[PDB]
Amino acid sequence: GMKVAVLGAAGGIGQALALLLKTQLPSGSELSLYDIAPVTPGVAVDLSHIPTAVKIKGFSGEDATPALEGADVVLISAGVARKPDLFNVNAGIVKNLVQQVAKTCPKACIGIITNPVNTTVAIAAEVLKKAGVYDKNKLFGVTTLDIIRSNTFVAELKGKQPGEVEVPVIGGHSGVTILPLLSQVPGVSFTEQEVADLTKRIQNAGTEVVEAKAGGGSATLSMGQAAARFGLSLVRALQGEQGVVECAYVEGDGQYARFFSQPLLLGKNGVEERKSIGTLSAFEQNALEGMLDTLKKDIALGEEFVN
Amino acid sequence: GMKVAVLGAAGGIGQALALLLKTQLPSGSELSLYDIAPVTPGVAVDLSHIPTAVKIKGFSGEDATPALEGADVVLISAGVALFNVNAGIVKNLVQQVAKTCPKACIGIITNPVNTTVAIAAEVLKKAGVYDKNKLFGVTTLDIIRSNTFVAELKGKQPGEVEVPVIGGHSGVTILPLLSQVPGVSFTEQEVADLTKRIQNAGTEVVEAKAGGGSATLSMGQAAARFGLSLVRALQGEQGVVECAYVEGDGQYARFFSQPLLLGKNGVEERKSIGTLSAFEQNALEGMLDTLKKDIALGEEFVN
Repeated sequence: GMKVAVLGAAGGIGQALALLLKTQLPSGSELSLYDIAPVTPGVAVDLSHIPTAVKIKGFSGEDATPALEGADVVLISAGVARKPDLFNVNAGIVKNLVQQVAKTCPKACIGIITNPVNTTVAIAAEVLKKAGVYDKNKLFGVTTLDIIRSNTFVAELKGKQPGEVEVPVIGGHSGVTILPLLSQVPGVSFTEQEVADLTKRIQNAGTEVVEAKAGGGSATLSMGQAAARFGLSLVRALQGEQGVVECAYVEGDGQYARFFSQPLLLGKNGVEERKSIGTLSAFEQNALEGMLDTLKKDIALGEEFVN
Repeated sequence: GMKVAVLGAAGGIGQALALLLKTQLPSGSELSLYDIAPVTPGVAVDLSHIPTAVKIKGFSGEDATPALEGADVVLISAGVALFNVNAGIVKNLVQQVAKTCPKACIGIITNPVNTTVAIAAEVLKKAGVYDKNKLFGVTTLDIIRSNTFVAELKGKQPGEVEVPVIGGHSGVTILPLLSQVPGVSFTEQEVADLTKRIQNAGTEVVEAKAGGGSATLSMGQAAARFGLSLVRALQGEQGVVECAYVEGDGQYARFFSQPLLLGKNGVEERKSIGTLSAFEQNALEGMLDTLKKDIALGEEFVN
């Protein structure tokens, strides 16, 4: 059966992700949880009492190898969560875990959730290259939280059903690199003021969470849901479902930057097709040009950490 | 347009329950979160970014009223996941239910359920609003554990196994009716071993967590299953059956968990526990005194 490993499973994001995967992965799947914290085997035992046909086991300590054996998908959510310096703490965590993936399940698809995604995916790529196992079609920066936020905010503004709205989001995963393509939402039109306001809201949405928590936490549950949506889409594609499309941050043709988020057709090899970003409005063209320097610097930060 | 209030929403159980309800309640539902923890408004904002047609708002401070206004279902998962701590919390919150949404269905998740449901009933009776068809001790975790363990032992698909569980929610008061699992027979030894495992399954989790926590995610899932079943029945679905701990006819104890047909006013019919095996009959007789003491503890706390 299809095996998914979650590295970082003891944190708030990882536990939410693990709950959603235990309850939504296809029958016959396997789920392995890993984190440093010794609670992790018991997080898995907790989830193992839920009557779905998903086998689940958990592991703790310094070695992620037993969770990674036979993994088809590896989701990495370890490290410090973003609360809108992060590179300073998470860079080594990502490098250590991707080194273990490269040794144990180098053919797995790898979803990097750990932030800053724009940089940590570049770290992962250079680690995999140094190990001689890098497959650009199998390494993803998980940007899905930007998409599900965009869907929610567009649906609310325009009175649509939220589950029926799908906004393409391109670029990167932080600040001005997040570009929602509002001009492409079918059946919906936006004034230029609505576009500027919605784009700013999407680019700063995590601050709504932090402020409403009075500084006491981050957006853990919606990040778990976004990561679960991405992981479940990847599993559906790896099992042969057709037409599975997700935006994610991947190494592409390099037209805008070495790594860039765009709509992807997924398949049994990971990325099946990098789809065109399409026709952009004047606002979107300016936003795209405006964040290229930032995105390239984010990428170089990760490349230079390894090399 | 059903509205569900979760009291205790900032804890581990509450956040898992809230995530599952935000993603699974019918389109057009409303979800309110309340917890004295100051993070709670932001737990709701976090969940509000998920694109489902479920309006969600969170509330803190001492006043649960804004979360309870218009609520059709109130799930209480507040407190420590001990008795004197949780007893006062349940009394406080059920008082607020009594004053704000006295016709809501109330699901008590806060443990010890055998006792905290009795506290809730006595609070509601004092306020003059009690409806024994609308107060439930949520025992669903015992059922989904039983389903998991039976399916593994017998090589069944876990989602196709449903085990009735009767009695109470702790220790020897948990009685899984393995004799009633359709298409499956168990040896005497299998019954003994499965019953012991089900009665002590929480300790499995505590020990595997190296003493660093309790069952939170499976309790969230069990509470979500119960809450979603209740919402379905309140919206007119026929044939929705769940085991839960309720004030019934008193044949065995004042409060007792048995299969319930749910409906538009909460309990529609308290179903018979059926025919019991010799093992099940002895287990039922053996825990009645414990269950009655659990109930009296809750009654005395209020009275």
